[PDB]
Amino acid sequence: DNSRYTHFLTQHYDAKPQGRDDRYCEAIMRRRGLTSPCKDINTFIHGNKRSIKAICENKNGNPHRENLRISKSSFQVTTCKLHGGSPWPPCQYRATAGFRNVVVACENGLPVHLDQSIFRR
Repeated sequence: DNSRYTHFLTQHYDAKPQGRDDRYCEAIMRRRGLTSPCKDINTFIHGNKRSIKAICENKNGNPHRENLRISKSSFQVTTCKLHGGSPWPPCQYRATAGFRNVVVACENGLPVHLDQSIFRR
């Protein structure tokens, strides 16, 4: 029904990651099917699904710019940035762990888009 929310979880949610190093990013980017062609930058949010959904309402979200929402709470995140010249696999990634609020778009109370711009660096 809300398959864009499914896509969001697939691309942008990893509940309990462990060690969030380069080899983490390389494995998860492959497993979530984000490596043909290699996604240039991708952030996974960690922790509770409830907290993420809550960004779609006043509970854990504020309106942001045009059509976006921004979280009140800070999340543990890991950003996977592609390195090398090639857009095609194998896809080597550098991992950047973080802890901050996130920017999403919501539809019908569910996140369907992560704004990756805030993780570029």
